[PDB]
Amino acid sequence: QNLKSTDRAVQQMLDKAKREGIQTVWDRYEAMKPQCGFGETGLCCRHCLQGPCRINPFGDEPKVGICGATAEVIVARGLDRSIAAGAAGHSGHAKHLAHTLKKAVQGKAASYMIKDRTKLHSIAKRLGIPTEGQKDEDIALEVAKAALADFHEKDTPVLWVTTVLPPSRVKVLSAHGLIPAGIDHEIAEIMHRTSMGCDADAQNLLLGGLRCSLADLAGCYMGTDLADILFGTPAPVVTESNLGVLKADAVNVAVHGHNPVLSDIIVSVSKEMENEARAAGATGINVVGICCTGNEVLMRHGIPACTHSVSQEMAMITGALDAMILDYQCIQPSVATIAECTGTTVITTMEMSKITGATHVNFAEEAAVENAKQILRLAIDTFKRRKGKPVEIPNIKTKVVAGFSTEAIINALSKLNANDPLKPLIDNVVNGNIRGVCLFAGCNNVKVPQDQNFTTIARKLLKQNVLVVATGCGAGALMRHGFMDPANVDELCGDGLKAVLTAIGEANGLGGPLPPVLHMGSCVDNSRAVALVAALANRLGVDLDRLPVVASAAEHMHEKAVAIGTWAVTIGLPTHIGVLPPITGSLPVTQILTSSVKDITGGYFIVELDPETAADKLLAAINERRAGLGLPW
Amino acid sequence: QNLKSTDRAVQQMLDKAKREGIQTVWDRYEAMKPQCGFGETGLCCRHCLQGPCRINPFGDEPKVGICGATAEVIVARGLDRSIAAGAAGHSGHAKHLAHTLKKAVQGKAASYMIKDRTKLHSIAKRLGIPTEGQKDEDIALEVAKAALADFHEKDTPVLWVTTVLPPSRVKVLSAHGLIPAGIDHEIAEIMHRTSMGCDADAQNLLLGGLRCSLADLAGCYMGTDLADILFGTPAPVVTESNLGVLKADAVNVAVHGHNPVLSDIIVSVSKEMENEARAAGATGINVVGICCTGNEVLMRHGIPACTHSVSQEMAMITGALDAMILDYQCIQPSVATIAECTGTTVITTMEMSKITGATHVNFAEEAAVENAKQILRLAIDTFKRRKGKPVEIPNIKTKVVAGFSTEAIINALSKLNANDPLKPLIDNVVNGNIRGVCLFAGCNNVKVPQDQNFTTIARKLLKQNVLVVATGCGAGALMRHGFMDPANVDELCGDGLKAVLTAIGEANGLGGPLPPVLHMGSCVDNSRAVALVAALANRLGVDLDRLPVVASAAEHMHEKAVAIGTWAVTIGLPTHIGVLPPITGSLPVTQILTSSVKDITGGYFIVELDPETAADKLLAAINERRAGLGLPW
Ligand code: SF4
Ligand code: SF4
Ligand code: FES
Ligand code: FES
Repeated sequence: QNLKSTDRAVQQMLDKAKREGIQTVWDRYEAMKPQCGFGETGLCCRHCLQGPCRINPFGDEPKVGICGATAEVIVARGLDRSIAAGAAGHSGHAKHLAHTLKKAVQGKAASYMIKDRTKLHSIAKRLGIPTEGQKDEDIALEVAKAALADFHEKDTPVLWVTTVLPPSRVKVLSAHGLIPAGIDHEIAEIMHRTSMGCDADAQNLLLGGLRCSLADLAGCYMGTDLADILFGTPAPVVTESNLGVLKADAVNVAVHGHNPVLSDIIVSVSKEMENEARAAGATGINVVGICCTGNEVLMRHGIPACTHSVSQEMAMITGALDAMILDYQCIQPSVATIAECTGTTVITTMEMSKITGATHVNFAEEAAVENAKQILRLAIDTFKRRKGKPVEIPNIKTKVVAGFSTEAIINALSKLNANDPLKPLIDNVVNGNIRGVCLFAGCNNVKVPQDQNFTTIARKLLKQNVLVVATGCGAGALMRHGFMDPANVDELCGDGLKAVLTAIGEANGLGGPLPPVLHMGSCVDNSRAVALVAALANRLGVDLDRLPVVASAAEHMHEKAVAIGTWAVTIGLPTHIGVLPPITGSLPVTQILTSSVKDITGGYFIVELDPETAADKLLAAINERRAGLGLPW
Repeated sequence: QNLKSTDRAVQQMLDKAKREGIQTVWDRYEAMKPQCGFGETGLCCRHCLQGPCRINPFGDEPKVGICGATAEVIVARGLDRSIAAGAAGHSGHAKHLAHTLKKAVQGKAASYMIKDRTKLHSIAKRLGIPTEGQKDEDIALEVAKAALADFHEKDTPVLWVTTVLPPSRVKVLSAHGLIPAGIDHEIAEIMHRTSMGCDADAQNLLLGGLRCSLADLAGCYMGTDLADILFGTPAPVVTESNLGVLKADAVNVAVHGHNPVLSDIIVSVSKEMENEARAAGATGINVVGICCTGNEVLMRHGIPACTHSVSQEMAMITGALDAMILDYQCIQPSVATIAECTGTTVITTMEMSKITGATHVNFAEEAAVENAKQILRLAIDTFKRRKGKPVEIPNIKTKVVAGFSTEAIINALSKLNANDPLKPLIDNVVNGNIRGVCLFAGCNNVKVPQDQNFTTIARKLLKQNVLVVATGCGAGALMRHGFMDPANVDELCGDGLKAVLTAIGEANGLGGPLPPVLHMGSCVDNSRAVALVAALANRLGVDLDRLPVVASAAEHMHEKAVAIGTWAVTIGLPTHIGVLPPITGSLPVTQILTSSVKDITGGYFIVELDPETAADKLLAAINERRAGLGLPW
């Protein structure tokens, strides 16, 4: 089972699923082999009903699509649609939060409110919305209206791009025509330009893709901004992760998906219903997190993380998961089928994300508390049904220190330098105590033994004094393997990095260091890493493509992650990807994405499937940046 | 060559291409065989990097996608993305026209103007925009702003749906939650809901698809509305079609693509440059049309149609095509490669639609006349280069009477009944002289011998007194085979239909009948057929799903055509499709689309690859409607 996952709790549940005959994502992967090589290489097109068209990577016919689409056109068009689909997910998330904020401050959903007034005001100032002599409710109404206006063409470009990146970066992007005009506008233009008989130039296609990836960045940043206003900016918290956070004697309720608009309500309502759960025979309601909704409530509330991504079915296999509350994105639909064997009540809540065989509860922000009670009562019924069953919860968990929003990181640094909080970090970059910064982002992928790339690359970077931050299921992988426990700083971190984590931690009263890896939140919270890197760029007076900062989507799967990797490249970062996207069928497209895009944005993709080699390549990229700043390395 | 195309001029050029070694769309199709069955059946998914996933239609594993996506989920998700991509094309077209109208009435593009003031005012009244005591330029500014507002969420739903369909139809759709909230909003929501780990219920997925198809209908209707304002509502015109409209001794310039914003300028500027062309040794500039841009200028100006769709390369093979002026959609990118052998200058003009190896001319509405002159001068240079070459223009063409906008049809009918123009048509439906109405729409497809389905079905319907209207390449197919020549009414039409076409034609002073088939314009002008059918519904006081009206996308290929067929079903029409979309891999999805959608919208797909059988099925559908109205059949 260790070829399937490096997580020992997941291995234990894979053994249980096997002897009980429950098919898993790994079984379904095995049943798919060998996978189609045309699709793997990107040389397949189904964009019209003359298709499907394919192109042999090498040899004889077919060499070209029926309409004349070349290999480079077909590869670029498919990649562009992946970017647009990812942008559509992150921006649908953000749009939903914008409507929730609008409802809240218009008196239509009393369960929701302005919880972070400081964040609201700083966002308004960044957008140029006036605060002086304005009610908060009117400032917030203005912010929500500005968020919704960024989805369509207007007199300004997308402000959640142009106001969040350094001005020099905005100028470089504008010179290449890469600034998005509207989030949904760009998504639609990609789908238009990639349809049959439209754009057929690989460079032109990919430039459109870079612009659409910035529409995705805008959605990520909008989502983080609005969620912080509504639910609070994260601050450092201590919790636990992995399957051992389930409790056989409680009602175990997983919040799963990405948008925390209801799951944040579940967290607060679940506390209210403790006595109702105790009457059922439970100690209470044990809310646990899966995937990014789990990351959201871990970040703000210290809700323990149960599992992530590829291993999500395993939480059900314990037999102790009484409910799984779903919104959308990265939910394996298999969970609706597995629930028939495990007893779990799977509940969908979003109109546009239903799963056949799961129970649907129409959630409305206007009725959020009532909805949460109905949902939790289904969970309590399920707990009662399994009175007197044995469960197998692996006795495996890690300690997780998290909550490192960019505001929290700046506050932590401010204890070393009150009026110049970024300077102690730059100081230690300059003197070599911090070699650089690497963001781990993205998913797990059944093709990669779970967490193997994240942990293997992270161990090598930390030994070389790289400051490592993480989001999404990259944060999930690192947290489940102890990388967010400060007790492991001695084992994991080089001396220079240990010195810095220790100095910051001790100045924040901890008597101990910051954790080896800083958890900066969910997938949309990749925008937080942008905010930190942009602040560093502005303080140093250079663009992002001169900073010793890299990203690694070490095990990515989702179209969302393809979008994130593309905007990481677009804003100027060397961006490692540890699974092949469908690009190997076109050498010209691969060369643009790995080499010549350097001349446009300064970032570039680093394709490397071997994690040890990837770490060497990421260090090389960091050190080349150091050399370009005239620093030793 | 008759297995490839039923058009004799195309056959002649296929022989020329063969002996000169020029590869055609039919050659590239042959080189694709056998095509992938997973893609043909819809049982393939590449929506994440754990893919590609496939499902065996029958037999053993794989039976399910790696994430657990079932066959019905995978089929529905792929179909939904096809609909969204089509909506993105039609609405990008309409958006471009909305910005052009806005520029024109704000003094920024003097080449453009309000040419149809009556249409502008009637649109404003339909939208509830006040006209009394308003300048035209302000009414138009308001109309363009309303058009742009329909692309995003606002206080109203998409008005180019709710104000163009009968109120009873809007109520039925609203009850099922099918009214679009914003055009690009729906496109993005489809791409979100279909991404990995999101919507996984086939019925839910397809309901989203129906709503997105209405976003496409809105784009079509907006495009027709704005083009009529800017360039004039079509009225009956006489011209010619097929390759013989090229002239060896003129500068032959093809306008090709869909959006006529520049091609309408080409038409007027080309006249201005006659003397400049004569100095080159040409008789003048011979502008000809390909695909829907060709249909636009045929409809408004009587520009002869050269060819359509699948056979577009053949116009180049003549050796006489001096320039091909492209905007976007349905342009085979092969044309850029063929031009190296045929001498044609291929010119792209739209930023998001470039083709490698073609010359690009940045077109701006602000500089449209200057751009047109640069483009036509490249064409005149090309004509000079082929002085003293032999060309092979097939001496084959048909007479085409066209220009049947809905306003023109109502005006023609008004000569029989001034205050009640629709009543003479309904009268003849009731008494059986007109059995019903069939709209032919959509593309040609290399899988179907060119025009064979359109002509075979049309001949049978016309003999059975069906009133036949056509758009796009369905109009192209019928016009190239003589179906728009009134001289063929005796041969083609049943006695009842002949009587009606004759009575209308004679009352409009013609001394002869209307043509056997009424050409209602381009693909977006399918909205004109909706306007006519909606007017008939309102005059009869019934919904569209009670009218004896059907549609046939007899040879369709483009994602745009999939969207059109889906909204034809959604507004209540029996809708024949003559090529299989990728749905046969899911019986539940096929049953929804061919049977149970009747219970939601009253329309339904009729899948029939055999054209003789399709005509029998379309007649059966028409006659069932007649019976439901208590009419003889
Ligand atoms: S768009 Fe071109 S390459 Fe794609 S399926 Fe259609 S004919 Fe084939
Ligand atoms: S979304 Fe599911 S079915 Fe599609 S490629 Fe990914 S794992 Fe396979
Ligand atoms: S041929 Fe397998 S992905 Fe299309
Ligand atoms: S397996 Fe051929 S279309 Fe994917």
